[PDB]
Amino acid sequence: SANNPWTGFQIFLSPYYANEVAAAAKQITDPTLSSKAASVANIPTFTWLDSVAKIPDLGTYLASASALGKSTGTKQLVQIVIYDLPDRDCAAKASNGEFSIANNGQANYENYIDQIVAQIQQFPDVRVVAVIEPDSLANLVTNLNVQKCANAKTTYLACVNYALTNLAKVGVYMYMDAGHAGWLGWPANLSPAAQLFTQVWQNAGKSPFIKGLATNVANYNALQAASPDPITQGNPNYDEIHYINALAPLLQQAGWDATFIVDQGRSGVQNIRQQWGDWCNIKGAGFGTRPTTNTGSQFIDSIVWVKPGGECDGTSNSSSPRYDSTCSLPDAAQPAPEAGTWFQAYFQTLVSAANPPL
Repeated sequence: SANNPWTGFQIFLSPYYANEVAAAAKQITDPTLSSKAASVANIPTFTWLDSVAKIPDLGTYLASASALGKSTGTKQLVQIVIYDLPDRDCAAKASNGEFSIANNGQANYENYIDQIVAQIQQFPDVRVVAVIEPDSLANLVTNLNVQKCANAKTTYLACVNYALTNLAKVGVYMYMDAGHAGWLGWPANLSPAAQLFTQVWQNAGKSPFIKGLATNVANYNALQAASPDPITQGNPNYDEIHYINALAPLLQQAGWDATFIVDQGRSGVQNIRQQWGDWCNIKGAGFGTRPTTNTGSQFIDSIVWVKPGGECDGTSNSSSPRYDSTCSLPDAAQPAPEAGTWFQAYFQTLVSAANPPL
């Protein structure tokens, strides 16, 4: 499109990921690998607002970005993930996240959005790009047979609408999560997905700040695979570029010339999964293509690192109340700590297996 949110801006580097990376690199013993690891702190990632507890951090990042821009003559851009729906991750094993539909979850979520908007409003010289709710709307395409998803459908739609509508009022550029090629990219899922995303865009007033969709968030697919990963058999859309090429014209016909961003933060190593749906701490993953607006596609505004590699996807300990058995599969790195916490051995392998090399 004419207006790529990233062009002309310098991305604010997460100091939280930077602190995780610095502490991680000091523990890596090979000096050459340690220095490569430390350099990861210079690679832009998204900050996950996975709880109200993360909102004060957001405020600090906005103010720091504003000052850094003034100190360097640049316009700064802060990258966030909105990730706190009630009954979050409805098709996953075990609940997670602080809000529940049964306990005023939607109202609590809208207060979470209000707190985020109240921060962003204070820093108009900082641009914000937000990924809207990974692992949400995609469930409403394929997973309505999951009763928790069926029962969450109206709440997910209302909450995503509230986020889009209110973040647009403060000029946030937004990409709704849209799964990945092995979820919504199956040819038969493309039209149902387009119909849902278009309805969501319409309900939020077709705001021009709703730029499009984010794909492969927290996943491992190739953007452009050299050959199809065996997990993809039956799906001609075996990588993200095939998925996006197939989906984008359906949105265009609805009057939404949508653009896309694609997570590649853990995509450096292909052909590492036994089944396409295996998502938790996949063993042998490597850091992938660094974020860039040189995307190779008319539809793609940026390759991005949304999920910060090294932060765990979930525990392998079956005694944890947060335990998801996906995190114990033969292709999941084990033992693994609780979701979001640092997984040092996994990070070291992400560095060692980075492609392109660090």
